[PDB]
Formats: sequence, C-alpha cells, structure tokens
Amino acid sequence: AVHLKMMPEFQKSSVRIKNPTRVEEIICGLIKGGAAKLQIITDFNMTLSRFSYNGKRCPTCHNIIDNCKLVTDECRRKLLQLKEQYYAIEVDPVLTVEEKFPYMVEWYTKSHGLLIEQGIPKAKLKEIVADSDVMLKEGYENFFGKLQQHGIPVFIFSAGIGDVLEEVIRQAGVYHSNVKVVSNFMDFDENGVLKGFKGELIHVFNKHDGALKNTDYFSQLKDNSNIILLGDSQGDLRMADGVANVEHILKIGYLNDRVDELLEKYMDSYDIVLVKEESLEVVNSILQKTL
Ligand SMILES: Nc1ccn([C@@H]2O[C@H](COP(=O)(O)O)[C@@H](O)[C@H]2O)c(=O)n1
Ligand SMILES: [Mg+2]
Repeated sequence: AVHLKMMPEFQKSSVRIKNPTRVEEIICGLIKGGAAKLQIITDFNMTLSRFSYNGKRCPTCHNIIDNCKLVTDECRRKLLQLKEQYYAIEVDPVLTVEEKFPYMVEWYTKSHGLLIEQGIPKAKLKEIVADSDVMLKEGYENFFGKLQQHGIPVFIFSAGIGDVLEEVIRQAGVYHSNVKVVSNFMDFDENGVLKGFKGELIHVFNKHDGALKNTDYFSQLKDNSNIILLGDSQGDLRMADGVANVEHILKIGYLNDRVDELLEKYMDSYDIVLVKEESLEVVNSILQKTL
C-alpha cells in the first residue's frame, strides 16, 4: 500500500493535499500499471520552469524574447506594460475563467503583434536563450532522464512560444525523443524572419481545444491509461481532455502567486498542490516508485 506519511517529500510544508487517501489510491494505481501504462501531460512555463530564484522573478518563454537584445527598448517597455496589466488579470482571483478569456486573447494579439514588428530571426533564438535568465525546476535532469530511460510519452502543452521552449530544453540536454511539444510556433518568412505564428492560438484558457486537436497523438497511446498531469494554472486542468482512455489520473498543481486567495480553489481542483515550490521532487518520487 502507498502511505504518504512514510514519504518525506510529501510532508514538506509546501505540499498541500485535500484528499490524502485518494492520492494514495491513485499512486497505488500508477505503481500497479508501471511504465507500460504511464504517460505525462505537462504545462511548461512556471510548471517545468521556475517562477522565481533567489527572490527574483524568472522569465516565461515570451519574457525571454521581451527581454532580449533583438527587441528595442521601446518595444520592451510596451511589452513590460502589457505584462503588468494582463498578468494581473490572468491571476485575478475575483474573475471567472470566462471573464479572463477575452483579455488573454487580447494580450496575445497585442504582444504577438509587437514581436512580429521587431523581425525576430530564427538563427538568433539559440543565442537569445543561451543569454537569458530562464531556469528549469530543481530535479529536471532526473525527471526527463527517468522518463526517457523508460520510454514514457511526455506531452508538453504550452501557451508560450514553441521555438523558445524547444531551445530551452535542447540547451539543457533534456529534449529527448519521448518529448512532444505543442505550443505557439513561429512562422518565418523566406529570410528566416518572424512574420507570424502557425496554426490556432493556444492561450491560458483554451487548452481544451488543442487537447482535442491532438487526438492522433492520444489515440496512439490508448494503452497509456495512467496519466500524471502537471500544471500551474486552472486552465491546465483541461490538458488531458483528449486522452483516449483514463484509468488513473493524478493532477499536480504548482501554486506560485496569490496563494492565500487561491489555495482553496487549487486544493479542490488539483490532487496535490505545491505551494511556492521550485522543485520536481514530489513527481520524481512518484516516478521512482512507479517505473
Ligand atoms: N505575451 C505573453 C503571453 C503569455 N505569457 C505567459 O505565458 C504563459 C503560458 O505558458 P504555459 O502555458 O507554458 O504556462 C501564461 O501563463 C502567461 O503568463 C507571457 O509571459 N507573455
Ligand atoms: Mg504555466
């Protein structure tokens, strides 16, 4: 049997679990299925990457571009101001998802407009990422390493910028063959210069959509009926909506901001809530028991 009381990673003050006996049962289910039945569905920004480090806020994939040498200071100022205004709406505890939705569309349209005007070259993304302040969560090597060792499908579903994300994990040497990325990918002109974004916009509150547009991926993993889902937003709860068959699903949520106002809602919707936590130690311990 699984006993959370016997696992010290589960007793750390950052770990908030509303239903410990249900979390035990789910983890027991994952262990029973082992590698053969497991798949991962995870968010990127502030879920696999850090929210802050040494008392400083860390960048999202968009922020990497916002802050880089290939954007003018005037543009960066506009982008900072958009970030201030619209992040405040994104995390606002008083608004509903449906109230936030149009403002998120609008943030993305305005910010992507401004990035396209700057003409970001594809060939420069490597240096831009190498010079950024992006940081992955503590334990990321063992997370991606254990998963690849056992061939576990990992679906990274991000409303950020796909080219940036891929370059972060590529440089960190964890972009292994088991990793699939779905995000907003840049569209480049004949010069290799940013001219737009491909496909349909993925934003904070429409991941349900993209989840269903990936049923080919999910239909090939019908046997992978045990799901670990990681996110930091309420909008990440929908990332598993396209899975073919769900037998056991564990939802782990990183609560990084407005903690007192959001704790109850996060504890009601995620099986495990990780409060101001910059490591993957909890999920890594579950993997250790499972694989
Ligand atoms: N222009 C933008 C648009 C979104 N974002 C951030 O990117 C995040 C989406 O990426 P994830 O889905 O990977 O978390 C949003 O939660 C938002 O805070 C940003 O930092 N700048
Ligand atoms: Mg996120």
